[PDB]
Amino acid sequence: DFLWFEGIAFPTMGFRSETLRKVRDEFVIRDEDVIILTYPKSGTNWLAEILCLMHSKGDAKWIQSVPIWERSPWVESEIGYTALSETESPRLFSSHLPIQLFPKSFFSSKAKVIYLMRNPRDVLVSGYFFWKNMKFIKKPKSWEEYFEWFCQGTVLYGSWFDHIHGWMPMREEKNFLLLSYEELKQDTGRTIEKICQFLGKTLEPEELNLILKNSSFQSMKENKMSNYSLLSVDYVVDKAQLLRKGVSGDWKNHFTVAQAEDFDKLFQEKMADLPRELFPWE
Amino acid sequence: DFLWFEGIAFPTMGFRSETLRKVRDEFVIRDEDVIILTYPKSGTNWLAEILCLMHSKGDAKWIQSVPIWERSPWVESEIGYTALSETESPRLFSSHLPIQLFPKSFFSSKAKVIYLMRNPRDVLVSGYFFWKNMKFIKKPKSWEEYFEWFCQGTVLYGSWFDHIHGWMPMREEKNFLLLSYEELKQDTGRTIEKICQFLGKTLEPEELNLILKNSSFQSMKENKMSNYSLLSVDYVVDKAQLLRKGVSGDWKNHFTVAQAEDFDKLFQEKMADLPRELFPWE
Ligand SMILES: C[C@H](CCC(=O)O)[C@H]1CC[C@H]2[C@@H]3CC[C@@H]4C[C@H](O)CC[C@]4(C)[C@H]3CC[C@]12C
Ligand SMILES: C[C@H](CCC(=O)O)[C@H]1CC[C@H]2[C@@H]3CC[C@@H]4C[C@H](O)CC[C@]4(C)[C@H]3CC[C@]12C
Ligand SMILES: Nc1ncnc2c1ncn2[C@@H]1O[C@H](COP(=O)(O)O)[C@@H](OP(=O)(O)O)[C@H]1O
Ligand SMILES: Nc1ncnc2c1ncn2[C@@H]1O[C@H](COP(=O)(O)O)[C@@H](OP(=O)(O)O)[C@H]1O
Repeated sequence: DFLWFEGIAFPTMGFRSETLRKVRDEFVIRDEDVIILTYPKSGTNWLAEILCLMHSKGDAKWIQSVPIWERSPWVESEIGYTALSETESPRLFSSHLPIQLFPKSFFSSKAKVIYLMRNPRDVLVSGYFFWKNMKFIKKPKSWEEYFEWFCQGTVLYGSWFDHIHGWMPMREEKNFLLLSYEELKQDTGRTIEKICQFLGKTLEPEELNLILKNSSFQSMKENKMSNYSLLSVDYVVDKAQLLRKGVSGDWKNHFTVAQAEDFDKLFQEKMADLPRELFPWE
Repeated sequence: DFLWFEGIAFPTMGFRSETLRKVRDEFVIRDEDVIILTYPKSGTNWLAEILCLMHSKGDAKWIQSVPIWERSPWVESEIGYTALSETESPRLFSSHLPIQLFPKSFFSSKAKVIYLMRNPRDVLVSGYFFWKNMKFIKKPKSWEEYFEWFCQGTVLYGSWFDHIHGWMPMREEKNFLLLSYEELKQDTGRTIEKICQFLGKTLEPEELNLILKNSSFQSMKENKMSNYSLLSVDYVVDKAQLLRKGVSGDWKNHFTVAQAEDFDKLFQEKMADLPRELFPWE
């Protein structure tokens, strides 16, 4: 099962309805906050690690000594809700909340949000493999069942189409940056430069080079704090697996031509009201 | 007994020649640092508390839960030197170092330093009473003996006249703010606003009012974290007394007329090569 709150499914561990209500209604957003906004499995941790490394000008001291989920906690989670109000600025944190569930306090604030979007065919695949070792998530019978869950929106954090619809209006706001996992992957340095300019920071060539080096798929895979290897056995069976493949386009190795034709039609029906140029793929 | 390093006396506890060398030669200043530079008793802890409060926008949560010397460590102290390497940006910290002893690394950085200057007659008095409860400082036989030490510069951190001379040439640098205790005391709100503009920050009226409220002499005297009441008894007899009187002009209550005339003569002979408009007394 899931924890159901306002029509959206949430994990059965680490979340409470009472907290999620305070998150929306009471949680105080500071103008100095930097917030990562993802639909789950769109590169959230990648971007957190880039962000932590921009902040230290490439120096890996803190990403190797602090668990990634303390460095950029989930505001909607109990532990993150609680930790953040005790944390001095500048706070970095994450959320997979749809706009209507996001702390109301943000909309009168100057806080900076980075929304990362990803091809949902890739998010679908990424999630499909990830949820398997998680002890507390409802597992699909099959690739085909998960595919149908994903398309219907009856998955952790609701529909991708909905998530995206509801955040996209913000793209015209000065304190909203819209990125894609695709562009981040294609030109990581250019993207990091884009993030600096938005955040009003500069980096010297040497510092950028070291953030490229230290946020690589392999650095992260090898970093105990970042690879999810520290999760309790209360949460997970065997290990990880956050860092699976780390590319765009893996959906083609898993969708059948018939699945692909159906998603195309579904995607085309649901995203008709938004500009096609918004979506890098494909 | 003092620890003597480069012709400058340092406390018998908490300091090492070897560390002090690395402070000058090896300690790395980040462009995100905010540093308070004072000759001891110019108002270091009051500046520290204000800055902490500017950072939290008036919210006293962290000043009441973290010791002031941990919120703003002495870079030259052993504990400070070490703790700061491990601290994430933005770092706030304090120094009483004359320029020639200060991290060389600062001089190629954009780190912002706030120099706080105070009437040395008032500094003399503040130190005179302060040192009495401290177990590890060489104490004077009399008001007169201490007066003589201070004038000669044979006190912790050396001459006030030298300290001041060393740092003044910086007053023209973009990343240097020169303040006095006198102006901070006379118009606190306006001084805080001057620091904001320096540090590139804005505050809402309500936030300023809370910083004014919470950085008051009485708030600080009442705050267990800020008033030295936590100092280990392996450091002090009785308690405190950091929060003594909290005004300028108290030196008149202690200097005999003969001392005032001698000090005037000396101050006039030493500060002649500097513009008098630079010292807002008196
Ligand atoms: C709040 C919990 C403790 C954190 C702490 O101790 O500080 C953490 C530990 C493991 C986390 C889950 C990991 C997998 C999933 C990731 C996906 O992007 C979002 C959902 C997902 C199910 C997480 C939710 C938050 C969990 C349960
Ligand atoms: C390094 C020590 C521990 C700090 C920690 O545990 O983080 C602290 C505790 C008490 C401090 C002294 C207080 C009195 C003096 C004040 C003056 O403005 C500067 C010198 C002075 C002698 C200090 C030096 C640093 C000391 C010894
Ligand atoms: N350094 C990195 N470079 C590229 N992709 C990364 C990465 N670190 C994590 N990812 C990818 O981000 C996805 C997980 O996203 P999230 O952070 O939202 O949970 C996984 O995708 P795949 O399963 O497609 O490999 C993961 O491999
Ligand atoms: N909020 C405040 N307002 C004014 N003065 C303060 C203050 N907090 C501390 N001080 C004063 O600053 C001096 C100590 O400075 P430092 O922190 O540099 O050692 C003491 O001066 P007096 O001895 O004149 O009372 C102390 O009273």
